[PDB]
Amino acid sequence: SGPVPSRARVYTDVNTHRPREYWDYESHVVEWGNQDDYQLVRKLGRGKYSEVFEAINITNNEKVVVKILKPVKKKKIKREIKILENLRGGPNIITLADIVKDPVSRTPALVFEHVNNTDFKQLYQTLTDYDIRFYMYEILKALDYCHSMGIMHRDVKPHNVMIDHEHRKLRLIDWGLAEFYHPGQEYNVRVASRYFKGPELLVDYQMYDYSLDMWSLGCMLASMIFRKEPFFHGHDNYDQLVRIAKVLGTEDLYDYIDKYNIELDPRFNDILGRHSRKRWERFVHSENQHLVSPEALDFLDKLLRYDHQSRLTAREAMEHPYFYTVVK
Amino acid sequence: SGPVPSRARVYTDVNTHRPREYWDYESHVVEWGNQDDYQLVRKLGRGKYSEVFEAINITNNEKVVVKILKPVKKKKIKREIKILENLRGGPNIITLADIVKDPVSRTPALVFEHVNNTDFKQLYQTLTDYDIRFYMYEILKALDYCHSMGIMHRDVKPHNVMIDHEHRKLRLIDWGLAEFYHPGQEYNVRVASRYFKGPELLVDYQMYDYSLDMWSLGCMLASMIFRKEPFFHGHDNYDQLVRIAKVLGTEDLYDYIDKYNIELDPRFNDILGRHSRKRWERFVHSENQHLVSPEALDFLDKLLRYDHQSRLTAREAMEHPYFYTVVK
Ligand SMILES: CC(C)n1c2c(c3c1-c1c(Br)c(Br)c(Br)c(Br)c1C3=O)C(=O)CCC2
Ligand SMILES: CC(C)n1c2c(c3c1-c1c(Br)c(Br)c(Br)c(Br)c1C3=O)C(=O)CCC2
Repeated sequence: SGPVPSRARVYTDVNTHRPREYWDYESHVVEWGNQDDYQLVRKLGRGKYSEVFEAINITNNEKVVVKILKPVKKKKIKREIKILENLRGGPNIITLADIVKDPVSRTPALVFEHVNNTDFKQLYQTLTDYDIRFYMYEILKALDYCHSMGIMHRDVKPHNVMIDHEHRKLRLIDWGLAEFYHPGQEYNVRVASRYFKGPELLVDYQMYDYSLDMWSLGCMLASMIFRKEPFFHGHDNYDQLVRIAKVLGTEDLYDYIDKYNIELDPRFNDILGRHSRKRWERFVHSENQHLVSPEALDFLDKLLRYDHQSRLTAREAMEHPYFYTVVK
Repeated sequence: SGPVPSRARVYTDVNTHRPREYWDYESHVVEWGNQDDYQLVRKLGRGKYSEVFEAINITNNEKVVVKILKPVKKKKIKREIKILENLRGGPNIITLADIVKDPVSRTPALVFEHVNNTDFKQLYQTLTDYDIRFYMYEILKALDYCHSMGIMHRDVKPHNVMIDHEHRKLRLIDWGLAEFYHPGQEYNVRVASRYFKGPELLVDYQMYDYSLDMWSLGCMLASMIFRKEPFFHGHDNYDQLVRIAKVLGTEDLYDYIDKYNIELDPRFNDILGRHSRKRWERFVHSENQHLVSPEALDFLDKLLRYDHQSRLTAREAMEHPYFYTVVK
């Protein structure tokens, strides 16, 4: 019969009511800046798609971050540029300041506002209960904004959340995997990092939506309150779904694949098995108990659902009791 | 009430005093040459509307430039051909030598005189004050001629000015966006590159005229005397008008839209803000001061006005003190 279709329960048609130019990024024309305006100071890191440098805008002596792209389809570059320009000025969205043409790689280089990030492997160990609530709220601001603008990030994870902790400042970065949501569109399921892939990606259900990001957020939250980073630590995609099922239980998983008539890859047969849904109390211990509370567990439970349609929206999440004190 | 109409203050009726055939390009019949007269030597570049090749005319062994056109309405090809033929032989106008059509693919190719251009990214950094005055004067010759022939270029920018610096030769090229001026005609505002769009284009005032080109010229001049390319560096069309208003001030802008009863797009409301008119001295520094003079600033100020009717004409511009030494 084929899989049952699905639609986002919020922001479903926002791109259809936009002018064509907003989401038809293949027709976007890039206006290049002057690359001699920037001198590279030092390398900050390397990724699958890019190399990242701290640089100086010599016209005004301002610090910037330059992401020199590795070779990829021009269509994906246009997509990332168009999404960054659509989202510019939104709450906690990284600001694209310029686009130049690297003299060495002859590839594009994206210039971004600078952020003085504290590395998460050292930050998350020091975060208090209130810090986790605060930064979760900031991330939710960014996510609700981009979802309301018809865009899903599809790569939410700690490495893509820059935090200047001294100033309580947060930026959601790396939009190279983001896409425009259109109702009925089938998307590539090979997105996001393995530890943060939603079950819809792991069972190969292509008609997903904004709710994918929410699953990733839950994973992050799980790793923060239980002090286990990453929380679902699978060795591959199959073992990733297995690790998830050992916590969430197999009954809801099979109900999920039955509801959407999903054809389960045969390889799962001999590895999913039968697993009960566990209570979160089994992950609590003396070193993490100060971060775990009834409110946090209720919120986490409402994020980590197999059925993408049953997960909280970003706005619903922002209205949860877990955040009352942050809301002031 | 609607917008207040406008007319060019010079060359207003030149096309109406012409035979219909001069400006009625929709009825133009193309005189085709033989495509086998030309052999392509090498590719020189790629554009939005065309690909550009160096080629050899084998009947007379002469070097030429071939612009193979991408798919476009036949009426626009007729327009470009008719304008090129009307302007052929004019001062510093590129010469159209032939028009051919691949007998198999049926795609059209325009053949042009060859010019040994030095790319502006390397030329403009080496230009002296006198060089800038000289080449501005040459561009003004071309512009006054085409305006006097009832034609506005609508795409003036460095990429469309070919300069053979060894021979002090200059050609204004790429007339694919040019149009005939008719009093009372409303034109498409989606013309020119972002950084060179006049305010009339950005506020959607359709009854513009030759003076549009003058705004573009001012932009070029600014970037050359201040060594700042582009001068108005907007992120999009809206932010482009914002960049302009941060230099020329918002008060003259609102006086402009009041004079012509222009309906401002509501989105400008939250981005234009309040800005004072800046003095040009803020763009002068140790690396460009040898190119900036009182005469240059006076001329520039008289080019970059919101009100298109208050900008210098090409001839008035040619009579400015900035050019006395060039006039000899
Ligand atoms: C972890 C760090 C080295 N980093 C990486 C990336 C990016 C960064 C980074 C930092 Br730090 C800052 Br601050 C800003 Br602002 C911006 Br934008 C970025 C960015 O895009 C990748 O895209 C992949 C490789 C890792
Ligand atoms: C920058 C260069 C490669 N170039 C481009 C174009 C054109 C040229 C060019 C050159 Br050089 C010369 Br010499 C002559 Br003569 C003429 Br006519 C042209 C011309 O029309 C485009 O139209 C768009 C793509 C870039």
